[PDB]
Amino acid sequence: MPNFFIDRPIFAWVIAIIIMLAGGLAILKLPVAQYPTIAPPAVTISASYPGADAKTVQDTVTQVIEQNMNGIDNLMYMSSNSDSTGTVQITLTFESGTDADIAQVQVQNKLQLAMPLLPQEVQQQGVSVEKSSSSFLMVVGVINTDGTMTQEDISDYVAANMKDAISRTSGVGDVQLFGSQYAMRIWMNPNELNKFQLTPVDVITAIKAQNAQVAAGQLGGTPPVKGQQLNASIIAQTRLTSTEEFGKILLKVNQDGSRVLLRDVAKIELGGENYDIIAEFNGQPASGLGIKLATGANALDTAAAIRAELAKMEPFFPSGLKIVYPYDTTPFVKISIHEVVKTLVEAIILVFLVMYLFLQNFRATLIPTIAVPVVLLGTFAVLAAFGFSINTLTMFGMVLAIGLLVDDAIVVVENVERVMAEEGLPPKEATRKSMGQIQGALVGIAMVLSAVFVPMAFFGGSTGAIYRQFSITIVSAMALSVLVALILTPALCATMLKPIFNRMFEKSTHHYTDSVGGILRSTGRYLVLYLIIVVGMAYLFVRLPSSFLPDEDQGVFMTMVQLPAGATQERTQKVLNEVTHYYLTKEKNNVESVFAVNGFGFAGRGQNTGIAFVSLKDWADRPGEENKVEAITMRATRAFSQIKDAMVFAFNLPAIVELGTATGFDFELIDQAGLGHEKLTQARNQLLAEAAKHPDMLTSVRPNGLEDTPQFKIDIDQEKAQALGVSINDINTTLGAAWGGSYVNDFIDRGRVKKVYVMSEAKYRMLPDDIGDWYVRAADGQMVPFSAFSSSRWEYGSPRLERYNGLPSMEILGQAAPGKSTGEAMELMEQLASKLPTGVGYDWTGMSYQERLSGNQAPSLYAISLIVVFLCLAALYESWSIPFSVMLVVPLGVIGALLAATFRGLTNDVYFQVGLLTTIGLSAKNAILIVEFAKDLMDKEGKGLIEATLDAVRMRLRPILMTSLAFILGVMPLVISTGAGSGAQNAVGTGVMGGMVTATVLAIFFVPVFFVVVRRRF
Amino acid sequence: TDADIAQVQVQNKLQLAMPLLPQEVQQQGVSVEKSSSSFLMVVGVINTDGTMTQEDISDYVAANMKDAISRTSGVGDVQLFGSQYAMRIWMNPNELNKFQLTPVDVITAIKAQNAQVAAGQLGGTPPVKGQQLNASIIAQTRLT
Amino acid sequence: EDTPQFKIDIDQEKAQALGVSINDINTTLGAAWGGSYVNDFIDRGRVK
Amino acid sequence: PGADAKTVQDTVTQVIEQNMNGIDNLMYMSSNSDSTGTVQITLTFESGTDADIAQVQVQNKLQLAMPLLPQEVQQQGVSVEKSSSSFLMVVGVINT
Amino acid sequence: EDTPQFKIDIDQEKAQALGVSINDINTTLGAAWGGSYVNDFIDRGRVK
Amino acid sequence: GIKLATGANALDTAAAIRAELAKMEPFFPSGLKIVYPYDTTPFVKISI
Amino acid sequence: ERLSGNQAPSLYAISLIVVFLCLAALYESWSIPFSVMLVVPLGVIGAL
Repeated sequence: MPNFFIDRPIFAWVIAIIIMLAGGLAILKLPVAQYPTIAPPAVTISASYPGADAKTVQDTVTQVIEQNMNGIDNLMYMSSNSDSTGTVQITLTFESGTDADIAQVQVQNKLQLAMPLLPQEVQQQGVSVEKSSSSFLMVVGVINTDGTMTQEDISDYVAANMKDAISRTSGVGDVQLFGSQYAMRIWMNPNELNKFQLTPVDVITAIKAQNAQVAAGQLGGTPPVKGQQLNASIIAQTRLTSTEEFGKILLKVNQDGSRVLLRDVAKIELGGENYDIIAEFNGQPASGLGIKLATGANALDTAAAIRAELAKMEPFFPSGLKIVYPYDTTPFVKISIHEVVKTLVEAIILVFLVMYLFLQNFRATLIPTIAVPVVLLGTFAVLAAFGFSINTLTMFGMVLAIGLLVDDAIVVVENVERVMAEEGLPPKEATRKSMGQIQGALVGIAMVLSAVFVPMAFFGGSTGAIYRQFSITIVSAMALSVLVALILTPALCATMLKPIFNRMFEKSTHHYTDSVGGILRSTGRYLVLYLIIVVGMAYLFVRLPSSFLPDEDQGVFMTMVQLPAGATQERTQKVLNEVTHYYLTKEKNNVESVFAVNGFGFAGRGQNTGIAFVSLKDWADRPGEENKVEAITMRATRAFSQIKDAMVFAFNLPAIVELGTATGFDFELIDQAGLGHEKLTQARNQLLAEAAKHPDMLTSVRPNGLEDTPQFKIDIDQEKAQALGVSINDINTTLGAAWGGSYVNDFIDRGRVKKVYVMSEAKYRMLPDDIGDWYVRAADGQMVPFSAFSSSRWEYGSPRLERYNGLPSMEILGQAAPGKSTGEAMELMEQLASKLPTGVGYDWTGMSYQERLSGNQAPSLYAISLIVVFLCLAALYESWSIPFSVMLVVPLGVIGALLAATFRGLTNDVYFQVGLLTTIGLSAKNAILIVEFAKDLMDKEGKGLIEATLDAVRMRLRPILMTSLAFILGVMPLVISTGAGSGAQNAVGTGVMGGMVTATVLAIFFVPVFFVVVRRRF
Repeated sequence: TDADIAQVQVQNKLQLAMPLLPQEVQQQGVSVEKSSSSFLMVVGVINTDGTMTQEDISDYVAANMKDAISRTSGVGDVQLFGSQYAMRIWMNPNELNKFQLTPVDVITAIKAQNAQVAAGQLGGTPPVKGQQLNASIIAQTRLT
Repeated sequence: EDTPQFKIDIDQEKAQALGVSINDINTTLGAAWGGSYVNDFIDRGRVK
Repeated sequence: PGADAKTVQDTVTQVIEQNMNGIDNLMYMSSNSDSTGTVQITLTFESGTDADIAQVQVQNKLQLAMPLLPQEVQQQGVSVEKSSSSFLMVVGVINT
Repeated sequence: EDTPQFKIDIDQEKAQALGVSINDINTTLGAAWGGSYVNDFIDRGRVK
Repeated sequence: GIKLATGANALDTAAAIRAELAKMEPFFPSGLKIVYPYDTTPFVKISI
Repeated sequence: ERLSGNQAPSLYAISLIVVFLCLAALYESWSIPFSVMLVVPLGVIGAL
């Protein structure tokens, strides 16, 4: 096939221009993102029943919805949480590859069918079904420095003048609000209700039948009467649109024309729909707007457009209102991708330099300089064929594949040069002879590398996509590389190559051949040495930490504050304020801003939690290892242990926000007999105590829930209520409206529909004794206090009740101890769970579910890959024994990478594994080429298995050294990288360099030995 | 025809007529499912001992077995050969007439005294300045 | 095939004269003879 | 029903229109609300877009706006469906 | 183009003083002018 | 009585159902047992 | 109509490039598909 192109170079140039144009077109139509879709599709039903506890929402909302979630296709599992704030979160996780839209629509259809069974308040609030995806493209905070506007005003302004236009920006899949827009709070005063002989139910009824919209009709409407000449629609009632307009609502007139209005017994104002969460930014009040990227969209773009829109909005803002960005990841991904492109360009330049250093012919060095970029461009086209994007994983896979691209070009060009330098042939004949020499070797190498890399794309689970990205971006690169070795390089070597330090290299080569001959004189020692190397490689591989992905200092981190049970919103403050003060006083030069959010947390949503999104300055302003995120979080968590009130921990965001800590499991106890909640807590405590007796394997085994807290139970005497003439419904409505609020109806503020909330004033619903201030009107206009027909006490109840697959459950988290694989800890956990009281089951969720379901498919995939590689090698050569001489070079390339990983303290993560595979592939390529040359010399020339091998290794030494020096020097910046995004590139570079050094320093002394010892064995 | 799209379209059309149905029909539950006509399989549950009658076995199957099997991928429909437990109030017309009561009164009393009531929280947001307590309030619970 | 059934005519005017209203008549005739799902309850932690 | 164009534009049109933001392959979107109370928020997509997938995308995006809509439309029901813009044929029926 | 419209406004205090509730006035106006849809019936076996 | 969804495979659905039954079996109250009076997929398996 | 008017020149350019490249590949020269690219205006002015 290359011989078809040597005499036909214009065709090769044309079909290379096609590849270049396709790559250029695809670069612009490839999306851009920090990461692909890793987590399996999940749909999160969210419901809100205001004022309820965990038990009420579980019994009336969670169970009803869960019992109607049947008939949905490809459902891995579901887990529901019911909080004491009245919120229900049911997350259904589906199979990987399941269409997210279809799953969401099926879930929402089942929810719509189950809606009539839900309480009226839940239906009024609404139940939202939405897909869960990447955390946030960008968090657009809005602050008011002047302090004139409170947080509610800022949130209302954001909801009015920002969400509508930001959503119109291209690439913005959805937007979220960090606050509650305006909503009219009628603040009931029990003293005036008792005075004016009123009750909250009367207020609710008056507001309902004082603000509604009514259909009216038309003048001259059809059917018309004969002679009609006008037709105008009539208007009857409009919703109130002013505070004093609600103030004038008539509640009662008494008997002497009292004319008591709404404002007499209550305060009418504009406030927030929800007061649970208050957000601040460096102390001053603030708001936010969470932004999510669309499914297909640029990350560098569609984030700069948002900044442009905010800049456009800036002049049209109230005085003192400005925009800040406490969280953004566009600069980080931009810098990482720029570093990757710079690394590729540097690799091309150093290949040019080394190839001129070895081959003094300048015109020969331009052949890869043209060939190498083209393949890269083609790779992008292949991505456009498979619908991939410009991910971090894809660019790092291309970085790893550049080493195979460069040596694939160098080998053929060096062979052409060596042919015309040794035989003095014209460039065309020399190129033809060289392409004849390595005609089938390139195809065999391509098949071997495909068999090595394709099976890694078939791993199942969340980790399957991560491996698939690299597998595709490397297999496509190799498939295009073999073509560009058979197409552009021969034509360039023919039409762009003239006909017709060295001394030290010649002296070393002659000395090298003597060393190889001396080694071949006695091959016994070099086989036991190889066995020792293999044993050491196995020992290092078995004893090595494992990880998912290297956590990187993305420029931000988080601080979590967890006040004890029963803490208030103001107790989280002056503790969340101390964190801000510490960050903006003791770390002024490293921390640019902090975004404190109160009452949000991570385990629950109560008032005793909070989180601060600490955003550091630019990496240019953070010199040294002490100003990095890792070295700052430890100092923060050391300085936060002095707080003896809350429990404050500072940590860094994971590389992937979805799944992390691959060494940890996600065990979950299930109650499969209706034992209850106390018995399930006892079983969980027993399991925790039993697991605390095995510190050698299980470490930090903790529950993922909230322990029981005191609650105020009011029991109403039905007989007393009947005797006193007060209805149970009236009492319940009064209590719920006073102490929990009641979303009554809607109104129109400024052309937007806001809610109208009715709730007691703050000072009258604080202490239990305040219940004595509330009276219920009996049938005969008589007020009875709550102290007459009811009693109250304190009892322990759960603040957050969770269920798994429709059964009560308790989530237990933990990690395997160092030196112990996670699968070795899951078996111990499920052995401990087998001695629990009867009726208590167990199950694995999340990452543990993926690990248990996938099983040990990696050894099977490796076995089938090895079988296919052996078959391809036995095809390329003819004898069944020759392929062993190639398959015995893998440990030589693995041992160096293992040494580098151990010395640098790295971890056996995805990047290290892919780099190990790359080194294995390149070493196998070198062995394939050497043994092919040796076999060809033995066959076509009839040499005696010793001079043939020596000649083959002598003529193969130069390309191997050239490619090793070009590729080691091309990844040195990755190894010595210490800037932004220098944990992923360091991890992917150190292992590759370590493997590649020892895959060529000593493999050149072993492949001839392997070939010789195999040949004189069968 | 694609089954998923057909089900989505027919359910979208059904949602229009859903509000027009009687409240009893809506609260019983209208179900739209894509499934075959013949039974793929039948899983019977029996008791070797005589300690549980037909109702007991049917209730156990409905409560602890039907829910999870109905969610198994590829299962389009599950028909229970029985019915789970429900609080059956067998009225007595003679006794109802003796005390001058009607079934409407019984229904009203059951609705009033078997409700799960949400009663807010102690120290709920927005709190008054200087608050040290925040606990939920338990008004009423469903009978068990 | 066609089957016998019990057609019971409620007289609206006679019901109004007697003082009863035809909402409790229908509610009684339905709840007594055909059952009436009232609300839910919690049996062994499950909604029934 | 009952509300004029101005009233129904802010309570229905202005509530549903902005939610239709992250929908794949959408060229444009035009809504109209008249004094009868009816509204029609059409969504013209890019040519070649799979129609029945865009329909479910619009449906699941609309269901995020139902809580914000007034109760009176809920009993009427919002109908989302693929629509043309011209009559294929008209079948008149007369009485000779 | 823009059309003239008829606006009817009700005095809530006056209506309550005179003994008529808003819940009656609204539905009376709607039924009289808008045309109220009460319920269904059977015409030749079809629900109308 | 379990009926498979349209377009689903019978054999893998039956296998999943049997796996779910095996998972449920340890928590059965003493006395209960599971029988299969209308299993049809064994015929398909035997024919293949 | 506006979209088609906007995208017509790019269509012409890409068609010309494809024809030029395929002719160069087939006829193994760059001057051969350059004496053909000059007769295109002669055939286009006729259509115009």
